[PDB]
Amino acid sequence: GILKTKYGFDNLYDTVISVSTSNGNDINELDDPEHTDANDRVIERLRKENLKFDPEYYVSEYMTHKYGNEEDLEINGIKELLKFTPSIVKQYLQWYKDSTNPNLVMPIEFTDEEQKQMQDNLPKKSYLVEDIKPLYVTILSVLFSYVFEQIENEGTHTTESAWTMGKLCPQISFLDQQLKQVSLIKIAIITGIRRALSYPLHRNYDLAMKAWTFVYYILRGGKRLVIRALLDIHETFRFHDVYYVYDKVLLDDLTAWFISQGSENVIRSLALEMRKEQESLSKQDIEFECIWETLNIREMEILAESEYREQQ
Repeated sequence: GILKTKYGFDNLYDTVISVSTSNGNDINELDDPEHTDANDRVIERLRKENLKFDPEYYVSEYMTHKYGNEEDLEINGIKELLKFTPSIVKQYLQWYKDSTNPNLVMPIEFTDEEQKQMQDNLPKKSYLVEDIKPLYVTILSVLFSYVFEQIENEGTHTTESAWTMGKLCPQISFLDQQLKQVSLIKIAIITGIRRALSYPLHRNYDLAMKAWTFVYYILRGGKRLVIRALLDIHETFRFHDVYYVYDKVLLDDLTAWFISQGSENVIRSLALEMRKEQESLSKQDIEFECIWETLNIREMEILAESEYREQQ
């Protein structure tokens, strides 16, 4: 509250987020984006996630998925979403199936449009960044936000796409690259799940886990495939007349830095590490404070199933 703390890529930016909230930036979730230190952003985010989470919404989604009739499933959409494969994932999995050496990174020839985007829309500066770990974690988190949007919209962007991506990415909504109060990869995965169960239209653990599995595939595809995703994200924010501030303060530099300095070996290790962390998780790791008691989401489901069986 008293002093300024910078934010965004390499904590270089200020002013612009505060200005944007007077001009319709509803992605920002910090009460005081210019005067909240990194640890306080985590504390505020965790508090706000517990408040945002709606257990009744969550268990209604769960009950529809598991017990809904054909029409309720169709109206809700969950079954169709869980069958959808975004183009970027599909192109990787096709190449992986057909390759004589599937261990390698996926060859990617950038389209004319992607080339023009890189030439016309990204900063032309050199980068010297001391602390790259938070950047790779940002890539992990923002890929999840992107994949989730791609699934929920069945591959067609809408005017709400930037909001969905911004809300599922703590580095955007809360300018929070720290994530942990005080592994970081595990915390990033859990954070993505908690936010996917609290903010979007479809709030479903299987859907969130599907998105993380697809992030794993994108990372396994390698640097150029990750660039393809980052360019799509950048374009989504760039031509939204409120939300472009997130390109200014984070995604412009994240994308340009990654193109110039991103490591294939780091990306492959990140793919394998995040998959190991993801596979270690269960619903018992996903907890919320509810009206106060701490409950995991499986406990919530069981309690709801019991009430439904009694009503039947």
